[PDB]
Amino acid sequence: GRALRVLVDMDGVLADFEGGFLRKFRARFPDQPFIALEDRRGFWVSEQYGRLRPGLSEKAISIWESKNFFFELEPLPGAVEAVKEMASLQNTDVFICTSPIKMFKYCPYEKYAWVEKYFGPDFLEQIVLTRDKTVVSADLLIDDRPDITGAEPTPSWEHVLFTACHNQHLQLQPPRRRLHSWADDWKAILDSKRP
Ligand SMILES: O=c1ccn([C@@H]2CCC[C@H]2OCP(=O)(O)O)c(=O)[nH]1
Ligand SMILES: [Mg+2]
Repeated sequence: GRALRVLVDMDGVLADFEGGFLRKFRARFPDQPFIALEDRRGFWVSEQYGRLRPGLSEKAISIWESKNFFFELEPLPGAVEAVKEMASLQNTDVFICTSPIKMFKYCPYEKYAWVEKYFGPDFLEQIVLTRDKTVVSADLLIDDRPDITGAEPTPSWEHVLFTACHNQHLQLQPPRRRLHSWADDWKAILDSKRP
């Protein structure tokens, strides 16, 4: 029968972008104020830093534009083990669906390298790098960004919101749902979309 197709985001879902950012920001800019993860609000880190002090948006951006930022992100707890299990399930196809930053010198390369490191060379064929996730067809999209838009007004996937510091207080419109962490019951979410 037909395979269930699941798209899994990278930053904020597999890879700890928020924690990696804060640690490197504090190391490079010890002089400057920062935003603790419990105080993060709004998807874009740079926009919140940009309200906090003039110049700080540009300093924030410079952290993720730096060589080795993406490569050195730690996996979120349980993320690698869950996605490996998910990809092994019968009648289930898993793709990693992630976006590059605007400055493209390191980020695409390092994202491939990161997937090779944690999932192996054979998983590289499961990567989709795109700024528009709405044009990728699937049953499910697991992603930390609350509002996902693009060229396709009616995407085929159901978006399941993955909890992150910046979204944890958001009330969503029914019938939208969440995956709270990789410890939460992702298999039930997948099962709800099967034939
Ligand atoms: O504040 C930020 C800035 C950038 N990012 C992601 C890192 C790579 C590109 C950007 O992708 C956001 P996506 O299109 O929602 O996957 C974030 O996840 N948060
Ligand atoms: Mg994300």
